[PDB]
Amino acid sequence: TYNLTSDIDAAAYLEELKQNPIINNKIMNPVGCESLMTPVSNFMNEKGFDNIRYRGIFIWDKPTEEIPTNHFAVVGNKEGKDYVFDVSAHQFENRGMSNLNGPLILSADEWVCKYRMATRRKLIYYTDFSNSSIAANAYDALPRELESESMAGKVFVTSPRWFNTFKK
Amino acid sequence: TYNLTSDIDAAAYLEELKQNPIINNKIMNPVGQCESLMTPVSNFMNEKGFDNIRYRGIFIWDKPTEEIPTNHFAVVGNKEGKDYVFDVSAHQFENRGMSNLNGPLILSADEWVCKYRMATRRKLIYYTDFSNSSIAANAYDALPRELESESMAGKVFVTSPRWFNTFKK
Repeated sequence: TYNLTSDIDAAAYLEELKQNPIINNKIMNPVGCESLMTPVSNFMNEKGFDNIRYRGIFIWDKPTEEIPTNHFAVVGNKEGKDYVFDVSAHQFENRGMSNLNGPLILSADEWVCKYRMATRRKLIYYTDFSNSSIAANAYDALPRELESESMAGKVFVTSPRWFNTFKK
Repeated sequence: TYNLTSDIDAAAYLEELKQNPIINNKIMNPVGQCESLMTPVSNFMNEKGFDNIRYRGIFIWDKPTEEIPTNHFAVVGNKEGKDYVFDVSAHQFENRGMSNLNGPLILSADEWVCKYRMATRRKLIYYTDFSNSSIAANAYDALPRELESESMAGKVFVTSPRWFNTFKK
């Protein structure tokens, strides 16, 4: 399924982003993510996106999982519509989300669809923040109990059946 | 990308539909079947306890000057509060520009939207749901029609590509 929107010229944005070796390094070897928020954000700001936010994401495989998987994307508005630059989405390509096979630059709706349709069993939710280090703190990679998590401010991309069973 | 939801046991619904030889035939040969499929699928869903059954008429437009848009039909029903779309002839588009549509679909409403949205980069896709199947077939017929004179009232947009936003003047 497609990775780059034609709502904006994502193809050309991606070309430009790859000329930043901090970014390109990850686009080629997407493992290990936060450090992208800044250069991606800066890029977007130069291209005229505004209301730039940092999206912290958790991916939960099971209720009893000890540390959820985190992930980050940057969101920005261009002519009234939200877009998500998630240039390291494809670190999930070989982790059960093979539909995430390259960097994403998508409308907000397309991005949600991309993740939703990549998996049936994983619980995926996010929060958008004004500050990237607040995002990294709230969606950190430390042990966390799903039963003790506040769903306040969490936006669900999926809700697997186990998770509704789990909530009770 | 998955074709059957795990929100309900779409795998078992699919298999039961495929147990009916008339429906099996149309799923194996889906081109042009979606209209005739509405009633039998609807009857199945009704029997399986879905309510508020509607008939979804769909246009897919390639460009503004296209003489006749491509049409399609699916059936919507509610099961324990949530809408599910049975679209068992979606794979008619597989070898026609929408290769991500590679089998029959029984999905949540939102899943069904994502499937279509992400299957094309630049087709305009929109639909309307009707209580009556023959009204749906009429509304979304395959007769000559100009995009420019379509009312957008009551259309629900799966896509709204850049070119269409422009076309809107």
